[PDB]
Amino acid sequence: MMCWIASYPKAGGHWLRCMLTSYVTGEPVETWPGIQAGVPHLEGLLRDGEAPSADPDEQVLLATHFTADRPVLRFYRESTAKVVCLIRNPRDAMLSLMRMKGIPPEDVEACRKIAETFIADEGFSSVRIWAGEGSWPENIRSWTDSVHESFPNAAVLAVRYEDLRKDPEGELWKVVDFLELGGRDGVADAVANCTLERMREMEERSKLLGLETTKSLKFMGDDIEKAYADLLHGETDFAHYARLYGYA
Amino acid sequence: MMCWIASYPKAGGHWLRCMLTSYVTGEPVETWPGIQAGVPHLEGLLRDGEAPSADPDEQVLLATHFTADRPVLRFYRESTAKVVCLIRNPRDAMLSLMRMKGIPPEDVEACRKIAETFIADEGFSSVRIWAGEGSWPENIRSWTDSVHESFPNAAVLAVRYEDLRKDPEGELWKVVDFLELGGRDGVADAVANCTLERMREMEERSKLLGLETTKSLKFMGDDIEKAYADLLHGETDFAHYARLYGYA
Ligand SMILES: Nc1ncnc2c1ncn2[C@@H]1O[C@H](COP(=O)(O)O)[C@@H](OP(=O)(O)O)[C@H]1O
Ligand SMILES: Nc1ncnc2c1ncn2[C@@H]1O[C@H](COP(=O)(O)O)[C@@H](OP(=O)(O)O)[C@H]1O
Repeated sequence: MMCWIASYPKAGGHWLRCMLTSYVTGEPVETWPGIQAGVPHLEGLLRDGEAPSADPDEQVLLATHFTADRPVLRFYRESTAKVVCLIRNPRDAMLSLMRMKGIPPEDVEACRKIAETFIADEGFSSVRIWAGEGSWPENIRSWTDSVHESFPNAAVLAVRYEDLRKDPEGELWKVVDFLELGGRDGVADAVANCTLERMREMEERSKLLGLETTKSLKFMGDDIEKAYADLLHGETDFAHYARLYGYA
Repeated sequence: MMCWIASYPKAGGHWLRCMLTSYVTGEPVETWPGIQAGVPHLEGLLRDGEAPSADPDEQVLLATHFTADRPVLRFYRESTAKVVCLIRNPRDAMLSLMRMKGIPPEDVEACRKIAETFIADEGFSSVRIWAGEGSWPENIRSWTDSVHESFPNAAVLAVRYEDLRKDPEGELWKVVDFLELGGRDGVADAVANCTLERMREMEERSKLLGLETTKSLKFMGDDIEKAYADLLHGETDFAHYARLYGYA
């Protein structure tokens, strides 16, 4: 059966794909593309026209930011067994885009714009970079409560970025355990292999070799703060999920 | 049954997708995304997780630069009925990349590099922009002589960019006819709707609306000319196909 590491953009997908990869190898991650090798990002494979077999006879780990109901995933309708659903504070993802796009904390105009757009979009829908990811809630809902509308044989484990941070080895082991990947000894090591430090290192090595790669809201605030809290406490699905996952 | 407009990159794919679209509508192409609507580029749909049904009961036009044997296309193995295979002078595609990437005819260093790479790659394989397209010959071979290795029920029509230029209405009608799309009256109009002029117009209108978008070898020459002719007359498959399609 087939398994998805599903995550909205910026939720820490690379990080967790890193750990899972190193846990399966038990060997560190020597090279940035090593991550795409271990837990392929679906979008990456489709870009070069790869597309893994529907119903493998042995367990397979894939990752994606697609919402769970994008047509392309329909090929995996019956074979999808399990889904780790990686979630992080929507406030932080928004801040994340900002660092991402360039933009120091100062250029308010720049950032105010992105934040207002984020807010009316309830997530990244207007951002050219990703596609078929939906709004934060759309995406999460799709991989969780309504997961069975796309993958009827599917069990799901939600994991919060924030929880992985507080305690990487406990949380990861929960994912390992869930995925039936093995022991717990591997977990300690695997965690270590993928550290802000390691990841930055592992990253720029490969960049240099010529290889393929990639606070809070006070500043800019007063009213961009007001618009957020107003959305973060509405009757919408964004607010629902922010409440449910302790971003409230 | 299902139909592919297959073309290496730079062979004039947009242009022909334009005409085919306007022939089916009989209405001009009002808007640049109108092209993706009429004859969707496969890669585009996969990027947002669309992916059209294997075996439609009614005829369907798709386009791609993938080589015909990329895994992803395997879903269309039995349903693929027909394949228009758009080809142009490999010399011109190389020149095309150059205009594409920026680069005025002068910056020899810039262009010499790209050309030498093109030559050792026999086409665009090292260029980040496209993926799973193969080298020129790899690609063409895959959609033509070996087409049945991927799509066993498939008939193919090759059409040269150069021929479409010399005579757009005759050549297009050949594609129309082949594809069993209808008359010949439509052809005259359709041709007109998509003209270097029209296409540039249709293009920048949409850019401005905030919409999604996109000689010979003497200069730089003497030796980059020698390297080319040497390849263009080798025992390789590139030279084979250059010979076969009158680029010889
Ligand atoms: N080894 C690691 N440990 C913890 N967090 C990491 C990490 N590697 C990357 N991250 C953070 O995870 C986010 C990447 O998101 P994704 O991989 O889902 O696109 C980034 O958020 P920030 O840029 O806000 O810190 C990144 O900094
Ligand atoms: N309406 C039209 N008629 C003829 N040629 C066109 C056209 N629109 C675009 N082209 C040419 O077709 C090529 C586009 O390639 P593709 O669409 O396969 O990527 C470009 O080659 P040049 O840039 O060398 O002229 C482009 O200029």
